[PDB]
Amino acid sequence: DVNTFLDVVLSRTQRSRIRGFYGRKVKFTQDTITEKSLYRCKQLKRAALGRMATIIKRQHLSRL
Repeated sequence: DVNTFLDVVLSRTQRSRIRGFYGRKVKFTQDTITEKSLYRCKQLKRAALGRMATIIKRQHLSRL
């Protein structure tokens, strides 16, 4: 499912400089999903995840 794929993408992603890394990690998570201050950086990364989650929410060949 789409939610399962997003969870798999999140699992795949899990498997100054820190602020840039957090944005890169969010971008890397978004790239994998698309292909298929620390608190401020985490909030920006969470916002990217939230935007991806909204996009994520938005048989015949086998039986032939």
